[PDB]
Amino acid sequence: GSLVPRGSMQIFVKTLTGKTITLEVEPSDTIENVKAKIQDKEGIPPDQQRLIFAGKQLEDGRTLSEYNIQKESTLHLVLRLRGYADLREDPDRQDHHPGSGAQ
Repeated sequence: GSLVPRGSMQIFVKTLTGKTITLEVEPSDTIENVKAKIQDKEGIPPDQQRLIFAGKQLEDGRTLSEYNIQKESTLHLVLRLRGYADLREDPDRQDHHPGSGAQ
């Protein structure tokens, strides 16, 4: 199916190699949507990919806006296990879409 055009802001995330990677996630989207973009950056599974906020890990159910994660929020990715036993390849990627809704 297609994707509906909704709000989307840019955030700052830090890696284990002291490298900051730029990511984009909707204000209503959840952590599940965030890692989705990370797959293109490093390409790691959810069991190994975990988001941290204010020292507290993040999980699904809630949205970025609920985690006080703004366009200037600092995210951290911590890995516990190892995977890299999968692949990822599909068109219609790397495309910027418009926004909508109120705040």
